[PDB]
Amino acid sequence: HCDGRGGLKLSQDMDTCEDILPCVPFSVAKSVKSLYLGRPVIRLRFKRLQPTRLVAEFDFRTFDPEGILLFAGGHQDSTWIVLALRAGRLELQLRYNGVGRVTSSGPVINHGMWQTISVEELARNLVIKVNRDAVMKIAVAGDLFQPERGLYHLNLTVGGIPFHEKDLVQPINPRLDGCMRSWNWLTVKVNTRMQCFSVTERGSFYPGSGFAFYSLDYMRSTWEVEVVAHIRPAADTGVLFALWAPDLRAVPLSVALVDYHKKQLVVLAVEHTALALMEIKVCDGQEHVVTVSLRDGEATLEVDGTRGQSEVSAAQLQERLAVLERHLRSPVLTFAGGLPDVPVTSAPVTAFYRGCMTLEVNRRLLDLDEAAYKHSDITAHSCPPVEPAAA
Ligand SMILES: [Ca+2]
Repeated sequence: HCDGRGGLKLSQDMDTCEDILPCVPFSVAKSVKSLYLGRPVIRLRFKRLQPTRLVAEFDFRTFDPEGILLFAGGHQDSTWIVLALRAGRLELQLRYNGVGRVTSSGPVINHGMWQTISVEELARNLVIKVNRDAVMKIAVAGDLFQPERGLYHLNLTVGGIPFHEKDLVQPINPRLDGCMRSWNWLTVKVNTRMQCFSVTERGSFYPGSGFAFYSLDYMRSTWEVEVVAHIRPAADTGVLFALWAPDLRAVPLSVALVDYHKKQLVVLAVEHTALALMEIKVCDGQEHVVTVSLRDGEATLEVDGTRGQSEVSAAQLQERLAVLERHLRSPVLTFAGGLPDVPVTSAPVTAFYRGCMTLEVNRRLLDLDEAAYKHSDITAHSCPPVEPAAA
């Protein structure tokens, strides 16, 4: 037993522990002149003498279906607008003198391609454009700028709002894994961490240093566990999915990549017992579909449609599943990409996963922005591409 959580794995004749190194490199290219909205990322204030109307333009890119791009206006009880995304479509929320309205049009925006977005306040209406084409026009009577002393002021936040989401016209989860560039108001501060991947692909990226967890119920067979994971690994060892029983320091169920049977494998387990193993080309840079389904008297593991062989007898399989039932009988936590500090004998693998991954549990796609907790370095709705060879 080595410490996977520590970046070590058993090597060769099981005489020593070795470092878990990446077998597939992912591009690290960052876009210097860009802003990552993940993790308000920026608050601006425009003290303007002489009446004036709001005008703003910027480039935007994302695969994320929901979130807030920006806010503009004054006090939560005054007049303001919020540009957001819901179900992948642009949404404009407005509040003029306390009165709130909300509209959204057919422009699907979360396609991952850069696009120019513009917002302009005309004495008559508010106009929103996508690539020069007007997509929203709402009649309004009021002003976004507000008189203070002898000047006109206006606050603008990027990537979030100055108040709580519960005070919006329509509630929304603000977290937005998206990128901005070429800002033109009427913020270039070099901090690598604030820059976005130069190129993006679909999925969630796990650098291999943390996890995310949820509180999901698997009761009602009287119970059921179904998982579908689309993965593009960077390393041959790591936890993909797992359940944790806190008061027992146990890991009732886990699905992970393991390089020893020495073979590149995916393992399905209940606590320390491997129920099934299935081969997989974990280092060829390709995407693979791993699926698992368990119910009373049944457990199945598949990799790209092919079922793996059972590692236990029919009798002991029923014994293991019986114990699983007892566990699911009490509240457990669901982990993605890693585990908390648990006994090394608790499960076959405890190392953190490294690579791109999408998870669907009990037929429901998991959105990392909805997790009770998500380690800050995990990108919820984007993954860098595998790095191309020189040629
Ligand atoms: Ca989101």
